Amino acid sequence: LVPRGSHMIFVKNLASVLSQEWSSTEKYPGVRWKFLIDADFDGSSGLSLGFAEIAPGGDLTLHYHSPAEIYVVTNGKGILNKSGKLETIKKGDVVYIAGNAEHALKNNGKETLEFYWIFPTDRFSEVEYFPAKQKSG
Amino acid sequence: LVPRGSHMIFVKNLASVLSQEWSSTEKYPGVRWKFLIDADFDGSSGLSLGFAEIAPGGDLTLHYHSPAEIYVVTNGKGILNKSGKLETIKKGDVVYIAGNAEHALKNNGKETLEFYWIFPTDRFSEVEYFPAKQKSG
Ligand SMILES: [Fe+3]
Ligand SMILES: [Fe+3]
Repeated sequence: LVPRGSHMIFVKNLASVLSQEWSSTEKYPGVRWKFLIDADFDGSSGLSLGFAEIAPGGDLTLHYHSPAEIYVVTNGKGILNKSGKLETIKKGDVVYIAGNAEHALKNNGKETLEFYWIFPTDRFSEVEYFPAKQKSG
Repeated sequence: LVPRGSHMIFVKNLASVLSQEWSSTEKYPGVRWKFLIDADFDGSSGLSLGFAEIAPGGDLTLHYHSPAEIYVVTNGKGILNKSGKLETIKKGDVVYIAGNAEHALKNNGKETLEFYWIFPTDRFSEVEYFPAKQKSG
């Protein structure tokens, strides 16, 4: 009645999701993403994954969210802000972001910064995401 | 006293783990792996990730495990066995494996099949893994 087990094995790639529009927000010019493994699209559970592109100059500013997260960097170079301490990331790297850790990603290179993100959640839309500032002045 | 939050953000790559020996087993010639994000090495939690290589001809035979899993295919081509139904996978694909789904991976190509795996567990060593057969005859 409901797919489970091997009935719910599937393969995705960007071509698979050609007819899903890129997601983006006015506040983050130069950042766009698509959802590849997500319960709002697939019915999967336990892990969710998307693919993101940060154009040159793009900036995903300091924030945090309760679940742990992984980035898998597949192209380009970026600057990871580990709550003040900067580290370069590049193709071939993976990144672990502990739960509730303040972090940000900036592309100061000339190529697009491309990466997957993964959460231990059924869907992205369950993630509670907050700006790091938590004050007005 | 214990790192948490942004203190437990880190970046890994294969060079980072150069001094970790490749893992392999006599029963699976042509399969080897390393652990990149794992509580037995890093203290991370919530998600764990490794990198695996399946040489030409290598075969990760039919099995299952209770947590859901993702593969991120970074090079080569393989055959994913979805409990009897075969599907090709290749560079640029992601794979969702539902919890307890019987699955296997074979490299019938000429290049190494290279991929990350991810579980929603603190460590690989917590995963209960079983051969699919569950009978002797
Ligand atoms: Fe994040
Ligand atoms: Fe698996």
